[PDB]
Amino acid sequence: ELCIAAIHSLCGSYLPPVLQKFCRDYPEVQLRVTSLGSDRALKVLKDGLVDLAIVMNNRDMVVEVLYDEPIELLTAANHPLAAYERVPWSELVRYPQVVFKDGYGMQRLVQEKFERLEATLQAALEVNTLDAFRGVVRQGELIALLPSSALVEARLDPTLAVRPLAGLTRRVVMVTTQDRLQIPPIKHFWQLVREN
Amino acid sequence: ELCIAAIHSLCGSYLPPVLQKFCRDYPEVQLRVTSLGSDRALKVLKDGLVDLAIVMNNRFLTTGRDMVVEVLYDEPIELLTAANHPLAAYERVPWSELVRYPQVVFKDGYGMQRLVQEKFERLEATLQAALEVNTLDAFRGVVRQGELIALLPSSALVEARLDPTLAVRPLAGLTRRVVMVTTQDRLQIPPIKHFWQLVRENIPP
Repeated sequence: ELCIAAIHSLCGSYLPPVLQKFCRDYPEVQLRVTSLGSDRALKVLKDGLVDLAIVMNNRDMVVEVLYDEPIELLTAANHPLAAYERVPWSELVRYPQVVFKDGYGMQRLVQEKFERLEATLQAALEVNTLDAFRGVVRQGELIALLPSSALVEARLDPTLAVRPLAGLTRRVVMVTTQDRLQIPPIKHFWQLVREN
Repeated sequence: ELCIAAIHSLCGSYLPPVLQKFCRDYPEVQLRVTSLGSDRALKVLKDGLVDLAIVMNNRFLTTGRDMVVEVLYDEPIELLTAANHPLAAYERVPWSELVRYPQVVFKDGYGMQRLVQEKFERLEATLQAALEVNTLDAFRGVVRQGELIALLPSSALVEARLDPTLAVRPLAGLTRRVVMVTTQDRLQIPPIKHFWQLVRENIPP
């Protein structure tokens, strides 16, 4: 049993290649990949429930930075804001959003941005999965701010539109303990992740 | 003010239209919808953290004192594979072949996990559970890699059917019953009653 906590974006963006390479190299180790908010991801690591966590930065501990990536806008196709090539902040600020629930970094990222802007954040509706995000935004009322790697399926959905912003960025990091890296399959997954 | 728990299939199937009618009818109400495995969805209902839950039937829902229970739909279990998976060749996949391939599965606390483990026990075939996962996005992401196949409820395959990199097939059945559950005290509260009403009159279709 190799147990992993990971940001929702990773199992439909870059992780599956790593999962496959690992299983090839350790055939008898069952993988467990639990998609979680960063904050919960660190709890369950501390509790010994996972061996490794891939989380954001709003939140003997070995950390490695993996990448940065912009935040973009998700929209119903033919939402007014889909008219822009790049969506200006003054327009975006006007429209109600779907948001992540508490314990997700992106949530604390979107709050922080709107605090600095001094524009009121209109949080119609809270969700906890990327599917829910797409399902809601499809319905045409609400828009969502989401990291680029979360929007892979979104870009190919003709019901939806994805747009860069006129920047707002997040960093994704990998996190474990030192004693854990003395375990070769864990170490191997750690190096696999960065290897590719 | 209104907190919903729901199995993953709902927010990519029948629930987003209900959310939309609900926010327009009660605009000052903050809606939270948390996608969860059935066990946790019920824990959080019992504990007052959500106001109602849509869950996979566990066969005991009416044993609770204050319970009201609405059956929404029954549905088949179907197979998910990569487009170019050998099993994609069939129109209706037979169990005798399907049993021979390593699977992605749900982890602990999902009704779908037991449904699948028990079936395999009952078939005297051994489940090869190479990977556990907890969302439909992960199921799709992993299955596009062409090693693993997945047993999923029909309504959990909406986006998979529109993805040319994936194949969805019926089996040659396994079914599940999705139900909505709350306590009778909560249905005295107007927005919970309204949400209850919207679901019963729209989630089935």
